[PDB]
This record gives sequence, structure tokens and C-alpha cells, in this order.
Amino acid sequence: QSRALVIAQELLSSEKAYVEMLQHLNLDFHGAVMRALDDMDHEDTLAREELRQGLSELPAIHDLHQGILEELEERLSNWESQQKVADVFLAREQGFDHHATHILQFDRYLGLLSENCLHSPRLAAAVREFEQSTAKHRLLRVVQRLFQYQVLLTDYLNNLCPDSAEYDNTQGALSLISKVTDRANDSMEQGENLQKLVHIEHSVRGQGDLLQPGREFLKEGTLMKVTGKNRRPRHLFLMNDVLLYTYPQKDGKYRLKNTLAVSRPVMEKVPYALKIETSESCLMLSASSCAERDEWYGCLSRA
Repeated sequence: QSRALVIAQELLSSEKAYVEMLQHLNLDFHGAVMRALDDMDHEDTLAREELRQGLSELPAIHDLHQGILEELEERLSNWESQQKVADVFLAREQGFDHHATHILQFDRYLGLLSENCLHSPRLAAAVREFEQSTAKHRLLRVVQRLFQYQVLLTDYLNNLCPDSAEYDNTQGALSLISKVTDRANDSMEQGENLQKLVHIEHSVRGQGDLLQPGREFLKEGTLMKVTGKNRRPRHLFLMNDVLLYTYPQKDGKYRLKNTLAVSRPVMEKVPYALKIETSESCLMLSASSCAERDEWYGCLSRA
């Protein structure tokens, strides 16, 4: 009840920040690119028309979320009378279709954008002015909200009564969004990774925002920290970028213990041993098998 109240508050606060972001995207990215492309009409046409189609989704998304925010703001003001938010998503099936449409042409118009900047001073001038505050990276932030609703709405459902019209609606809103995010995973080269990083951020108590350009999730798994003769569990999130060193809690959630920037010793009391070394950090970890130890070795090696 308090737990579900704080999650709707978490949903509203993050929605405000998202609507503010979609606002400045439409003014500084869509607006500036529309202005440029309108000039280029009088300067090829194909690239512009495809850019215009993919860019048309941004105002439609902005309007969708402007509405979600207005309904969310009002519903949280009258929380001690009606304690319902899920149905706000259900009411907007047509709205989230713009998300699906955006996802479907995402890589096409964004690839077409950087490509067309290499020989279009006007388009380059528009994109630079925006990149001021990489565009394709700055637009993953649009599609990322969808994975956030999934994580938030799942935390919202776990605190609802399994026999509520709201538990039902939350499930419906979850399947409605999953219909949309399915397209991200199968139509975007960065969709599967964007999802991994959204779920990994939300699970780790200590890791804020993993969305970094070029960052890609590689391996997860628990290993034992060898402190003398004592063996304590540590859950590892290995990226090409950074190495998250955590502790698995009873919650299914974790705790960021240290972070590392991406040897196999022989010792009796520590069989299946892994020694990860950097100039700032060193970990003495034990695997359960010499195959588990060599699975991680080859993966930590590859990057």
C-alpha cells in the first residue's frame, strides 16, 4: 500500500523528467532538423522523406506522454479516494503504437541522419546544434522509458492485492507495453542491450544509470569471495565497458560493492580460482567448477 504509493510517486517524478526531455528533443532536435530539411528541399529526396517519417513520431510521442503526466499528476493528488494508475496505460493503446512505429524505423532514419550529415552542411549544422545539448544514443532515451514502465509496473504489481481490479489492469498495461518492447528487441540493434541495462540498473542498489555509448552487457553470475577460509557470495555484471561487483540479497535485488574497468592461480584451499587484476583493484574469487572458472576466464579475456 505505502510501497505501491511510493512507486506511483516514482512513476510520476520520472514521467515529469521524461516529458521535459521529450519537450527539448522536439524543440532542439525535431524542430532544428525539420527547419534544415525544409531548406534542403530547394538544394537525396528519398533520404529526407524517410528522415521526415521517422522524425514525425517524436511530436506524437511527446503529446502521448504530456497526457500520461496530466492524468498521473491528477490521480496522485486524489490517491486517498481512488488508488488507481495502471488504467492510464490501457486507455492509451493507440498512443504506444507511435512507440512501436518509432522503434520499427529507428535504426533506418538515425543511420540515414549521421550518413546524410557527412555531405549536408545544413543537416550537419542542425545535428551539431542539438548534440551540443551522439543523436542515435540520445534517442535510445526515448525507447528506454518503455523498459522503465515494465520494471516500475512489475514492482507496482508485487505490492497490489492479487484480487484487485488494479492487479488486473497492471497485468494488462504490462502486456500492452510488452507488445511494444517486443519490437525494440527484434527491430533495433540496441533494443536487447537497452533492456538488459534497464533491468540491471533497477536490480542493483548502488548503480544509477548504465546507459553509456558503446556499453554492452556480456556476462552475469555469482562467484565466491575468498576472505581467508570464509566464502561470501558476490554477483558479477560484466560489460565491455565496466565490471559491476555486487552482493546478492534475499530480495532478488543486489548491492554495488565496487566497480572495475575492463589470472588462474593454483591454490589447494581455493579450487577453481579466478584472479581479476587492475591497477586500482584485485579480486580473489572462487568458482564451483573448473568449467565455470574457465567460462568466465574466456569471457573476461575476450574483452
